Amino acid sequence: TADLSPLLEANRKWADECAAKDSTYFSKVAGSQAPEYLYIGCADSRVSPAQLFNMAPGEVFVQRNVGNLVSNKDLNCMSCLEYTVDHLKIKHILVCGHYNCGACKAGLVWHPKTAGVTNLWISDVREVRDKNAAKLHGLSADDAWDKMVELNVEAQVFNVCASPIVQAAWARGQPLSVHGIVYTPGTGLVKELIKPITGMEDAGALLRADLKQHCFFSESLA
Amino acid sequence: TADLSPLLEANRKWADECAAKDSTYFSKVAGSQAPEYLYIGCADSRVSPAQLFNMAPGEVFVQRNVGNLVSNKDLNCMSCLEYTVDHLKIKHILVCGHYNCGACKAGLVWHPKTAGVTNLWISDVREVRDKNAAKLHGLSADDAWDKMVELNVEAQVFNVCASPIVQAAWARGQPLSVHGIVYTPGTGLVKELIKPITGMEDAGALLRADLKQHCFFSESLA
Amino acid sequence: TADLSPLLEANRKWADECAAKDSTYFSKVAGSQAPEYLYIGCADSRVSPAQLFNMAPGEVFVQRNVGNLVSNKDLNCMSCLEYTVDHLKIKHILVCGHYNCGACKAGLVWHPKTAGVTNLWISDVREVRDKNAAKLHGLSADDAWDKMVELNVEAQVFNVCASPIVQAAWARGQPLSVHGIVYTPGTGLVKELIKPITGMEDAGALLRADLKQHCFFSESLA
Amino acid sequence: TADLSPLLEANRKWADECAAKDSTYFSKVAGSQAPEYLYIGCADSRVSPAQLFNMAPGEVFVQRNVGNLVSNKDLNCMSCLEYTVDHLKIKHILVCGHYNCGACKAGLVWHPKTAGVTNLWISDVREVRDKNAAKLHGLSADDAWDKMVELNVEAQVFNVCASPIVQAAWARGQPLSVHGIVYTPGTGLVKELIKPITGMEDAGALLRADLKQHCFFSESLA
Ligand SMILES: [Zn+2]
Ligand SMILES: [Zn+2]
Ligand SMILES: [Zn+2]
Ligand SMILES: [Zn+2]
Repeated sequence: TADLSPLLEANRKWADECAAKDSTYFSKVAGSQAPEYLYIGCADSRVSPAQLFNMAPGEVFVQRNVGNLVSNKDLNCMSCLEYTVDHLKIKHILVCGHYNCGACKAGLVWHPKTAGVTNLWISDVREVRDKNAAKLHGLSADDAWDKMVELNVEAQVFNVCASPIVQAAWARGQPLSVHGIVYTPGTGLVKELIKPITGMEDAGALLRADLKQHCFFSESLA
Repeated sequence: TADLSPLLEANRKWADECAAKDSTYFSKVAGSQAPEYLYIGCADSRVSPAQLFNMAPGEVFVQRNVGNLVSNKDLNCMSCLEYTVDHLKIKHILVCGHYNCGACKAGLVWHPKTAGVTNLWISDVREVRDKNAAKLHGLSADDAWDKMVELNVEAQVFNVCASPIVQAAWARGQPLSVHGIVYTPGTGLVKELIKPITGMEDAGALLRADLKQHCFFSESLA
Repeated sequence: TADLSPLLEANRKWADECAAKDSTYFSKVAGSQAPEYLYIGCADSRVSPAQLFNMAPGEVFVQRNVGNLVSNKDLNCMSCLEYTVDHLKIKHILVCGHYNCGACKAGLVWHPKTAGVTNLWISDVREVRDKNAAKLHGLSADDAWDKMVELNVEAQVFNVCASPIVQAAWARGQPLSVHGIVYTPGTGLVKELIKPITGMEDAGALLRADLKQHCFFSESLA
Repeated sequence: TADLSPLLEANRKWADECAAKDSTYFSKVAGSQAPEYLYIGCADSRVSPAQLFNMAPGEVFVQRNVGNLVSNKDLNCMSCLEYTVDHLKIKHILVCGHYNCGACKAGLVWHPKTAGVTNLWISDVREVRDKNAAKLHGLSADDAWDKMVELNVEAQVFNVCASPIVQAAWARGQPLSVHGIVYTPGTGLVKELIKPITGMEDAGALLRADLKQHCFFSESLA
């Protein structure tokens, strides 16, 4: 009843088909990786980056968590960021939200009293919600959900950009761009939400919060 | 400069092909998910559970982090576990490690003084390594790398079974199986390193460390 | 070289004096505790709640961290909160900040690129600062340092009231008050910066940010 | 009923008494701190470092948490460590456990299934327990409790020593010692458990786990 056979057989079939189509498909990545992309996205079973962009092994390094959240104080996510930017030298960071995201719904409707770890974890979503409350007032449930997904994509794009890892990379002239994308599970389609950010100049143009003010706040003091 | 167009063309072409084959491929998961697997594996760019098991949207809920580590005190991993076991009622947890894993190499060689967050992050791999000194000392750096991989997988499976989430699911008679599997980037195949675990008895048989003593420790006192 | 003898002499001399004064000073708390206060304040070496409130062993349960920060996703602070509210049934939570706090200075001036863990840790202070730009921009670096302190205290009080722990205690009618106080290392005095908060109504009156909307956000939708 | 008056009045009385005894007691630390000690200890209301060593403001920088736990992946504790060692340049680190510690009891007797954050948090204690299970088998409840306190003091002393912050400090010849102490709440007395550790040489002599093996594991590979 709890038996892995269908899955190993499926992996078997999959590996032959790929090895037939091309002889070096697997062996060329046997002993290193040089991906050009880090993807950060939701753990949601409908959203598989390698599958949805049709990539081959070695192309995209992946963080997936509930809500596609990025925070300087989550060492799980930050270590995906530091290792890829500093050691593997990836060139592009994809931050991907999706519609129908359960975390973003929970972020709207759950009472903070709710027990367990998921409720602790989605605190970041409540913080995006509260900052943008005027954009969400008097929308319909389904409408506010959709807006919450998009607002969350933008906040997280901001946190990637404001992260020590990225700020440092840019400061030593390493090329690195950050992309805000969103996925529709019901159609299989990706849409670009935020045009490429390649440094501070771009972020000043594309982000609604002010990255420059965030990085250089003390210049405003007398 | 850093345009996403080729990724977007590839996604559109992919989404098209899939829906032409099966017209409800996407639409049937437009408004919910009911995966049966939670998968915990490595952020590594050569290891996509969706594509190596050939699964479709809505089948596997995925956590990916550096070194496929499971810890009670990582809210990021733990909320994936809580949400999939308590809300989505998944049935199987695949804990997957892989040969040539950079995190298991670093855990063998880096000096704890090393700066940055990946070094903090991989302390769990040092702890598994230290407990297992006698199985690793004196192997070639290469044989020990492969041994570290396997030991880590086994340690993480124990962490899954010992977690508050899996423990509470079991105690209330919710069916839930845990699996240790390892993947070879050079061949695209998955071996089952540890046979299915469905509760406390299976665990006594299948794991080197003692889960019953861990959970009911006060019984070995007086 | 680095002998502890003078600390040990001082401890023995102290313990002696106290028990000579009151012979059950220690022995009455030998086997349990029943403090009425949880105190959350700064790791700073000039701020000891026990001695500035002149309290004896068994009266105040203490969390101290860099910048007196309270977050749902810090298991270290949260377990102090959970254990004291749910197991010891404390009655009052003192959230205490202090002038000349290094963490609130760093949060004003450091560039997010700065290396190391204190910089990650103090992201919460940047977030309070960014929300409050209009109260800080253009003050002298010194007036703004003092303003940051107060704003942080107020933010942390809100975090305490908004936490799952305090929310659940309140909803089950457990009496629990939250207090904002700030301390002046130069004078040894404590001012009460925010008046007692004992539940949702007091909070509506006493805090700038909106706790009711935060907790019952889905009501402002349709 | 929820009223801070007794406490402010008490702080008032305390501040005058100290200002009378010495005119510069407070004012000498108004605008900086130069403590020689970081103390890491339990949040338990019976254990107040400034009070128990009879210290004046500015003498001891303090982390307090449930169980006096030190972990590379807790940024609360690590940021107390990094800021004090790197910025303030403290000379001595005190790691203090105490008997009758509730965390260490919970670490022995709780089942992992237990809900809430404290149970997540004390996972470190279960990990010390399991590693030392042979030392705890067939002792009486009260006996195993006492032993668990002492074992935990030694593990945490080890984690301070093995931490990136300390390893790095020692590696650039910064003087820094680490001390394992324990406190008896029922007597007010401290006892030195582990003699001063000032570098690797000392740790090889005083610690039961092998710090050198932990730091230089790869030297053992062929
Ligand atoms: Zn989602
Ligand atoms: Zn890996
Ligand atoms: Zn401070
Ligand atoms: Zn304790």
